[PDB]
This record gives sequence, structure tokens and C-alpha cells, in this order.
Amino acid sequence: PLRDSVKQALKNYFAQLNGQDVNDLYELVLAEVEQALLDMVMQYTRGNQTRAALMMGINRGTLRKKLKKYGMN
Amino acid sequence: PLRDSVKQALKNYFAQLNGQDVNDLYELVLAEVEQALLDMVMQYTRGNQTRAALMMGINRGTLRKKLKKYGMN
Repeated sequence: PLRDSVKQALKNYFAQLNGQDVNDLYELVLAEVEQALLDMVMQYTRGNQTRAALMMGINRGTLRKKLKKYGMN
Repeated sequence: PLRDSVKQALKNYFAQLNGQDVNDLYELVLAEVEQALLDMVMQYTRGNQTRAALMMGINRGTLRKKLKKYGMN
């Protein structure tokens, strides 16, 4: 289950903090997961953005903002 | 690397998609990830919501809205 995989990835990450602040953990995890998701849906859809946005349940405009945020368009 | 576990999880989910449509895939992945992250951060901060919001980079009420969504306060 994916949920157990992000818990383990986070256990190992907290094991590397030694008094090192982290003040961006939400965007850091979100950037990793959103890039993987956009990558996988665009590959399945062969780059069709309307199809990809319908499958994800987001606006095609939103899809393209995210594609550009991560430099994937 | 977490993003590979996300890709393997999506690769297996699309293999289950034989003619069935999907229309909420972003919500499915986010819900699964935000729950594992809110659980791991609250344990690390020993339940302190202000230290958890600062580590995450979000403000306290955003963090509270999300805890409620997943029944965690």
C-alpha cells in the first residue's frame, strides 16, 4: 500500500535530521508525488492533456499549471 | 526513492483499468499521501500542532482542516 511506503520514506528522512530544520516538508513531498503522477498519467494518455485532466479529476488549466511548475511543459 | 513507489503503484492501478474509467485519480493519491505524512509528522512532533505546521511549511489552520478531513482531530 502506497501509504506505508510514504511512511517508511518519511521515517528514513526524519532519521537524517540532526537539529536541521525542515520548514517545507509538505511541498517537498508533494513535489515528489505530483511529478511521478503527472509523468505516469501523461505516459498513459500519450500526452493528451484533456484525457489526463479528466482521469485526474482536475481542470485542464490546472494540469497545465502543474506541468509548467515542474518544467514538464 | 519515493517517486518510484508512486510510479509502481500507478502502473499496477492502470493494469487494473480494463475498460473502467477513472475520474478522481489526483484525489486518490493525495488522500493516501497526506494521511501518511500527517500521521508521521504528528508522531515526530509528539502531537504538537504548531511545530508540525512549521515543519510542513503550512499554517496551523490548514493543518487542522486536513487532520479533520482524515479524522485525526
